[PDB]
Amino acid sequence: DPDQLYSTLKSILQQVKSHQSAWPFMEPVKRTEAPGYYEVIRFPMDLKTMSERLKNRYYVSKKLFMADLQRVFTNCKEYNPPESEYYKCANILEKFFFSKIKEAGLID
Ligand SMILES: CC(=O)NCCCC[C@H](N)C(=O)O
Repeated sequence: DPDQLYSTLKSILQQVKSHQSAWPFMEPVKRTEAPGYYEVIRFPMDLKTMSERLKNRYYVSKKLFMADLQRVFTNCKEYNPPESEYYKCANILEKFFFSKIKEAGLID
């Protein structure tokens, strides 16, 4: 059961990371790219951090994994204009994400 979740989550995270719209979210947002970001966004999240958390056995439920990935998207949509490339990527990758969640049969 626990390594069952672990495997599923690792597979899903890896596919999200490989996706072509994942590039904005691969590492923590850099100050040099976004100077006042950490002044606007209280709970930053990215896919590198999510990989470490996964390896650190933090994702003991569906809901913890979903909340971190959802945070990636909602940060991006709070910070960035609606027609920005960053916003478009967020919605594209979110659709991909949900398709892989259904495909896995992942429930709480
Ligand atoms: C994933 C994410 O939201 N990245 C931030 C992109 C920053 C865009 C631009 N340079 C800015 O400072 O608003």
